[PDB]
Amino acid sequence: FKLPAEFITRPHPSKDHGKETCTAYIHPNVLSSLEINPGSFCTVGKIGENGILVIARAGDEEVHPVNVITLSTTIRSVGNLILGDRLELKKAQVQPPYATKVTVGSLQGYNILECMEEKVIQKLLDDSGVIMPGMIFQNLKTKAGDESIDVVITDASDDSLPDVSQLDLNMDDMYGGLGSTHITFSKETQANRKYNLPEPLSYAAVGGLDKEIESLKSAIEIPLHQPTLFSSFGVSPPRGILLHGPPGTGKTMLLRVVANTSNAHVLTINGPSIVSKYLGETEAALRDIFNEARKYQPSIIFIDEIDSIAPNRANDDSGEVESRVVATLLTLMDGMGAAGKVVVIAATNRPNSVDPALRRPGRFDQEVEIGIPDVDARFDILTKQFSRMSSDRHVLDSEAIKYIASKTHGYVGADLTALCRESVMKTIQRGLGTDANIDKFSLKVTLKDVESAMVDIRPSAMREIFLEMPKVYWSDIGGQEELKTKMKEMIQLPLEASETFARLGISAPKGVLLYGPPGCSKTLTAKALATESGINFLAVKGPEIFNKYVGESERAIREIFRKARSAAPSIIFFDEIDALSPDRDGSSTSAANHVLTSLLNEIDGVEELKGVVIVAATNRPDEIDAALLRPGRLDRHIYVGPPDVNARLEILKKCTKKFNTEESGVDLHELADRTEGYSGAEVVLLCQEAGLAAIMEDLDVAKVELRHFEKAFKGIARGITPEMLSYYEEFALRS
Amino acid sequence: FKLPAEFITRPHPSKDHGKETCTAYIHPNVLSSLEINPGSFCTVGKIGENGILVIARAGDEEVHPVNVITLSTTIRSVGNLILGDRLELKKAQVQPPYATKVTVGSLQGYNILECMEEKVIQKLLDDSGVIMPGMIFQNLKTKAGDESIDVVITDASDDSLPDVSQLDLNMDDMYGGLGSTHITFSKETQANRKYNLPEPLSYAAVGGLDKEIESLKSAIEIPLHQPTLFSSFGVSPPRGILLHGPPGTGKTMLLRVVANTSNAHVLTINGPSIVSKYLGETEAALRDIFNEARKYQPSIIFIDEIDSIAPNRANDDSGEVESRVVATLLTLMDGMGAAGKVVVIAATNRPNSVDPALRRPGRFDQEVEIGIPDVDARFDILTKQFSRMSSDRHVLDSEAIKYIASKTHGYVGADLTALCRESVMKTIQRGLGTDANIDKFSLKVTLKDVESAMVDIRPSAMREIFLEMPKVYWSDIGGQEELKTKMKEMIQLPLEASETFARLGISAPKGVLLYGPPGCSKTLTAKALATESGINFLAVKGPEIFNKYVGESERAIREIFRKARSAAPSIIFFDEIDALSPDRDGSSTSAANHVLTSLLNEIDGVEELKGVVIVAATNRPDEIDAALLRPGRLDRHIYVGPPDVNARLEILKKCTKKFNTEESGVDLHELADRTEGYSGAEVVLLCQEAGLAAIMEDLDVAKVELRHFEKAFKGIARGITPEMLSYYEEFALRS
Ligand SMILES: Nc1ncnc2c1ncn2[C@@H]1O[C@H](COP(=O)(O)OP(=O)(O)OP(=O)(O)O)[C@@H](O)[C@H]1O
Ligand SMILES: Nc1ncnc2c1ncn2[C@@H]1O[C@H](COP(=O)(O)OP(=O)(O)OP(=O)(O)O)[C@@H](O)[C@H]1O
Repeated sequence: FKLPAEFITRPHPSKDHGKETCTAYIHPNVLSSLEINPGSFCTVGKIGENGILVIARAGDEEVHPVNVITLSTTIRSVGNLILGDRLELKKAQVQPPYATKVTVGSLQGYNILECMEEKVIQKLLDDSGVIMPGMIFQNLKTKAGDESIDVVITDASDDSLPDVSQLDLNMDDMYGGLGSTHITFSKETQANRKYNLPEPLSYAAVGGLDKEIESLKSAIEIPLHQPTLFSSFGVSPPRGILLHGPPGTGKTMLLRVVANTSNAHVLTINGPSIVSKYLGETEAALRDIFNEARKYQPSIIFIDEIDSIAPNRANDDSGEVESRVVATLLTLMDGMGAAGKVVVIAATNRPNSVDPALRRPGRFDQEVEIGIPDVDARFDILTKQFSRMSSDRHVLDSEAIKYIASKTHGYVGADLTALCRESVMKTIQRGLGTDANIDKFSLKVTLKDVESAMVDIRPSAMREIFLEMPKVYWSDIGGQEELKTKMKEMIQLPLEASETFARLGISAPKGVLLYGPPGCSKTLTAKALATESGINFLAVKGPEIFNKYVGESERAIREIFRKARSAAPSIIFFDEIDALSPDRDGSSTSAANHVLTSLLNEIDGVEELKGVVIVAATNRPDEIDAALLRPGRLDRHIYVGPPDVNARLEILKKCTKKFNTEESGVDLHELADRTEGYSGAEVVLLCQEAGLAAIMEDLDVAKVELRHFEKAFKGIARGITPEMLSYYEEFALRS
Repeated sequence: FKLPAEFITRPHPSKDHGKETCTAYIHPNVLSSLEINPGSFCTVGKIGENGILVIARAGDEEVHPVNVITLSTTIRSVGNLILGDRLELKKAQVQPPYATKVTVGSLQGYNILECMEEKVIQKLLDDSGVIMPGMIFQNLKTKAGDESIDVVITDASDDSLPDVSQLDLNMDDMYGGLGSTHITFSKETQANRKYNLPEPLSYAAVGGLDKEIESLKSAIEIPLHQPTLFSSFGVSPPRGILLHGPPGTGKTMLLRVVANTSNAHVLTINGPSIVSKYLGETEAALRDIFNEARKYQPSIIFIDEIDSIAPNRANDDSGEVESRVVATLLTLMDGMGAAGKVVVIAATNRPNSVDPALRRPGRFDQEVEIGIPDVDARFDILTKQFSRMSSDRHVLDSEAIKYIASKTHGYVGADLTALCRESVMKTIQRGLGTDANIDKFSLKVTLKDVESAMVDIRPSAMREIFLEMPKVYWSDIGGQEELKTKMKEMIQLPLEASETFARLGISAPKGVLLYGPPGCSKTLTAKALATESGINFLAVKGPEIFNKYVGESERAIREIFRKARSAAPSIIFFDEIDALSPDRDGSSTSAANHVLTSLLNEIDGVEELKGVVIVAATNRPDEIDAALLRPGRLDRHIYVGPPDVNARLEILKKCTKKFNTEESGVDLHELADRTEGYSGAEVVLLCQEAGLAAIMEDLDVAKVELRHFEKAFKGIARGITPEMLSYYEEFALRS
């Protein structure tokens, strides 16, 4: 009459040996209600995934409640069963025919154990069950050496009639005390891909964000193992961790890894699936799920799509479910206990849509930022996935990996998986079309397939609120020695002299203004400084912050400034400030005025900042208002205009690297002498049509002639009159 | 007590012989629930299709699940029973009266078997059941000569008293070992239209989109037939395929043909019919159907009208049916398994209504897009439609079909079927009203009826995003030789110099500007490019993109840009920019500014487009954005002014082909010299008005008179002024 509906997996206590494979502690009332012999096989429905983990069953001692059961540590580890997943119970399966090979695998080991074997097979098949997808057994004590070792029995040659039963449990039959079928020791293979078991994600599988990953691991590890120190402190641990960022970064992988690696209680929710039309039933279900959550002392609660389940009160009062469930959740979330052990983490797509009451300092004062992967993160992801499918399928040098990673600038791990999948699919289809069903191993993976995948992938993440501009070394950029010394000085002052600035009292001017021709000295200088400094740098455009909605630009500027503070002491930079700055001559809407006032308050409004230094670049000198041109802010000015000879030589030799200089015969000096009146963008375009004039003559060319350079020099006018030079000079002298 | 409602169909396994006609695996409880003899006939409700498929029934072995049923591949083929349709149970009907003919048809072959017949009557009539619409049996082994044949028993002359049953099942009676009347083998007729049984759609039913249907078949067959290679790769092969295009292109028949071309299980939905007033009922049904589809390895999932089921999250937050179903379906789609053998098919008319999060590259990056068929595809579909009922019903020359296809430019396959139906009904009514119920075989189908139906169809809205201009070749366009050289160089550079650009790093300027009079050389050039280059051509009109709705134009621009990018690297042309460029004057709305900044960011902003080429045509270059024309981008400029003497002479020669030049006596050069200030548009206009004046004198004429030409010329002003030419020249000087 009990009619059980859901079951929860539980750890096996007391260790020892016991059954260890077929514990199955279910109350006898459930067994009687299912008209199934207790001394027979059991089932693990776990919602779908046919095979149902046919394992033998036993009985409890009236000490395990019907709501929670156990299904053996090794079985749940092999099946990737998280501790506390939803479970059902159905009719058992018929007996298997026989077992064929049962071959050891020796996972995470180099094998060659010789005397350390001491008849492993006796312990392997001395226990009932032993399912073929694997079995993890601790080493316990094995002569001198201690240590630990794992075994894998995936490889076999047993065929079962029902194709749906992918688990196809195998029986055990050995003769011994304390002849098999053609021995058991045969090579040290890992889990086979013929059955394609679900690979359990490990620590090495995730990475690329070690700075945040280690912090999250510590923040979830120190309360779950050492609560006595926090209780003695009296401040109580924070019970909530908030995760947010661009979609596709894979925030669920971290929680999945820390759930499958840890042996504590793990439960997950589908979001609004529990929520129904009724209110009392949903409230009762919530109380029941939290009751089952905290009834076990070690537990971790995972919530998905908090923004959807907790809509903002002010944003939209749509109806149905609203902020009263949010309030009751907050009330029950403020009072678990003084010490406590249950820790709940939160992952959301966007933070603004989430109710600000949720992320109060008393509950979520720690913030985890998961941004778009950087170049190093892309290196790590490519390397880890290459190591994941090994070099057997294909081999590729590190040069191609670094080139394809340098091509990627705003790509994400989801995008990288899309590229690899499309490359594999294109390789398969090309092989089928051309080679007429040739062996797939020989075809492998080549660079042109990856290039084609890059061409036709068309990712849906072209618009990003945060831009990670690719980094370039100092060789590409050609600058001036005084300019380089100044840039290095103003990037080394706030990061090294901050310790002595306390006793000095000067701190930093924190004001940098950049003005010059639009040809160059606007983005490459920032790229070089970011590359050399090694600090996190973000790029934001002028028109990008502007939006049709009134107040949207204010939220964007406030949130990017908040990210600037949250991303450690670094350097912030604006691509073009000549849009919001004009307010009187350029008229414009009041949104520009509000943004200007907000940024003025943020930089010099009854506050002070020692970590971040604002850098502004403008196209015109006179477009800035008099409010910005005030002593104490942006006092320093850099000419960064018509650079001297050595910068031109550097940029010309960088652009001429592809071409041959010795064969041309030019000394690379007269070109710079005649080009001294040009700018970077027009120099780049000029060398472009010079190459074009070289190429269309007789198609492919590896040599460029002087006549082509002479023709291209007069093709484009200088486009520069000394009016702007005089204006820049008169703007410089008045400062 | 269980009260079953709906059943499912499954193939009979183990092959062999068994029964092959009346398996009907039914559990004993259902047998007792029908209060009828188990050794008697049963029925298949199949939600309609009166007759209810009266077939004999038997029992299962308690292993076969009660929910599903098996009713033999012959009956599935005869009744078009898709693998997974709803099924209903009902009491048996009246006993079969008698059998009359049972004659073999032997379709898809030339018949004339004789030698290897070996008494087919024995095999056909030794099986219990045998329903008269037809028996489909595999060849198995027939002496030496392997291969396979198909037999159809659609022809018969038996009538049953109840007209509700359209199947009128019969019995078998024969004498032999290892009596009917008038033998069995007779004639070679195809499927009879008297009963008009539904026919199974095949690959030959759809044509003209071979490159699309083959790609779809591959994308549904390699991931399903051989998942072992993908499992070995371990790249999580995609499970879903998206079908998109304009309404009426005929995607539903593609889904039906791919569903019935394979014996695997298929799920079919009826749109929002699954939605119920209970919030939990919908999600419960979704998880139930997902689980039942997953626990059978061979399965295909069909999604119809995802736009209605899944609306935009950020656009329509109506309530109840919201993104919660999207979240739960994504959760189900995430981790059902590793290898799998199930694929999902999703089709919708409007990709815009699809939620942006649902359009992601992580595991749904692959796209299958079908557009408006061209003249070749239309001709192929028309000739296939004619061949469907062959020359017996109607006769038409291939030139008539080609002319009809040429006339059809923007039509769709649904419109083509409407044209065919209109022609048929117009012919029927005309023959009836003309000859007082004469036989329909005399009139047949003529080109006049097709033309009348084409005139009377009156298409509602022939507006699309992929405009298909009429094909125009080289001789139809007259222009200067310099422009021809420039266009040849511009089309030759990308395709035959991409490798050189990659080696040199120059890439391409990807900027083409066309400024000139709006008469000619603006759309005629695009029409010429549409055919002479051989590359896919796209034309977007300025007034067309503008609309009353705010933001719809932006969405259309985004959609067309991503479609052009994803389709293939090709030259894209935009017709007229005068409706959006003048934003600095007249107080233009913010939408135009957003469009301009979006195109500026997507053309040359933190990314490059090495495949496609940006081509823009303008009338007034002074109204373009100041921040749009900069050195290094869109640098190429074409004068493309008024046509010269040669171009005007070519236009006159092309337009004069209708009349006779010898009779008129004009040299086709003096008129061009006199008409020097007229661009191509008003040149063809004056030619048309001269022809009008020529034909108003004595109706049809064979030549144009000089007096008529001079009267037409003197009645229309030149419309040109030296000031605009001087302005164009001085603007070209600065470029
Ligand atoms: N670090 C990574 N390594 C490998 N693949 C990754 C990584 N991060 C993301 N992916 C790929 O992106 C896909 C989607 O990522 P995932 O579902 O974990 O992200 P999410 O942001 O939590 O999800 P959602 O898009 O539903 O919000 C994964 O299935 C995987 O293919
Ligand atoms: N290519 C074609 N060849 C022949 N008949 C066609 C073709 N395209 C459409 N038709 C006709 O038009 C009808 C409409 O097509 P159907 O009902 O299959 O919808 P669909 O076009 O796939 O759907 P939707 O309107 O959602 O795009 C077909 O039943 C058929 O009679």
